[PDB]
Amino acid sequence: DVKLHGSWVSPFNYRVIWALKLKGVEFEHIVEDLTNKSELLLKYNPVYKKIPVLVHGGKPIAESLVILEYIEETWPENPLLPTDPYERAMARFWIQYGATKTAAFGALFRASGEELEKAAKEVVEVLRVLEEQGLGDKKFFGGDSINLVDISFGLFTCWLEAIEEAAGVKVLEPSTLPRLHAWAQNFIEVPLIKENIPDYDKLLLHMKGVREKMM
Amino acid sequence: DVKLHGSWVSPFNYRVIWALKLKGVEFEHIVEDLTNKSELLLKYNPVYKKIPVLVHGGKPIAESLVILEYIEETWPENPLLPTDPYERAMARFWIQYGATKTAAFGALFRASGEELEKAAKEVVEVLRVLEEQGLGDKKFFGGDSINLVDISFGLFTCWLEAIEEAAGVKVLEPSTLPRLHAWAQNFIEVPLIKENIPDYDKLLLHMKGVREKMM
Ligand SMILES: N[C@@H](CCC(=O)N[C@@H](CS)C(=O)NCC(=O)O)C(=O)O
Ligand SMILES: N[C@@H](CCC(=O)N[C@@H](CS)C(=O)NCC(=O)O)C(=O)O
Repeated sequence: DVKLHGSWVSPFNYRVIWALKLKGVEFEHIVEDLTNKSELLLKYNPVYKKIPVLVHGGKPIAESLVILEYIEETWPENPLLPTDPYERAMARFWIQYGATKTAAFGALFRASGEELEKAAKEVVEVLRVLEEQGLGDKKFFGGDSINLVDISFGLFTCWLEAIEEAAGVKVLEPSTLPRLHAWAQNFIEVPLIKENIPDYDKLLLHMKGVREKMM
Repeated sequence: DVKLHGSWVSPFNYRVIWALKLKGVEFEHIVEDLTNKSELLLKYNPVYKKIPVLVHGGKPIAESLVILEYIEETWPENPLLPTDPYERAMARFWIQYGATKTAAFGALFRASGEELEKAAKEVVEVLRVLEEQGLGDKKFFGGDSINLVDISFGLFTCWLEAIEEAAGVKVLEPSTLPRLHAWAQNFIEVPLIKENIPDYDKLLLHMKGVREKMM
């Protein structure tokens, strides 16, 4: 009844895997080869031709952030958003902030030397705003358990770790971002996340390849 | 009880004016001078330092799309989103598509000659996808009356008209985009929109100035 056109490396696909598993929703995972996109992928997502694409009752939902809100509204038990409208607006605000700033991480795949150091310090500033104004002293962005905001920021854990290793730069460090680094460790230790993340060696090999092709 | 830090020209501010007026919410409009931002603006929106900023019960909400969803959740009567989760996901999908593609309109303020013609045809393609896959044969994106999707696309009416006149290019024409052009006329004729839009001559003079400074 639920299908997910995905991948074993895309952080955007993993957001959807986490939300479905948090809801206890049974689904078929269909791994797409992005060099040979399926007929169903192109039919279901003609606008972007990207994964993830959730298909529920034969009807498709593309874009990870749109899919997450659909899952939250369709399976409302064990909520991943707060009930208060102001708190919900803050969650949407931070999710949107991450989506706009995710482009600044692309410079870690292209820049070198004194330019890559500049890109890394700009990423640290992006993360510091998120840490200071978004996370604060909470264990998770969701408070005492993960919510859609933690899910939207999960790419700053093993995916960012792999990018740091592939590029030879440090971004999310305990000395510079103490609370955000503790959060990244706590997020990765949540059993649902621990049991549903790509193998680090494979992810690192993928990131090295992306940096290789993007110079 | 409700304050809006805004402007008399920003299309993003006008999205919020429309949603508040559709809800019958009383508000104070505080027009910001963006060359001399108020103490309250900088305190309420430290992340972007932009307008609009809604302040409700002394608590601020920045980013027009975040504000629109907050207004819809806070004042749920006379809904601006559908009830069905799949239809709500489609509305969010199209709003997101507009937000990502709004950057392609920036080239109409910078490019000239055979390059500006290229930017205009790329904008027509963006609008054609919206017309064919989003609007379809409905009178409005909201069906028989305007919703958050029409509000999010309202900048493609008099704001885009002013940009076309300032740049000397044509984008939203009846021959090329028949349904979207009829929608733009119908949107502007809705009494709530008609009574709450900037004066066209002032808006055109503003767009000419933006094109002048952005070459
Ligand atoms: N904004 C999209 C981004 C998804 C995305 O970039 N997907 C990539 C995989 S990580 C993709 O499908 N790329 C298509 C390709 O490489 O042709 C979302 O959040 O779902
Ligand atoms: N993404 C924001 C965009 C708002 C925006 O760009 N605001 C402009 C006015 S149209 C602004 O405040 N600019 C600040 C400046 O010029 O310093 C939204 O949707 O609210």
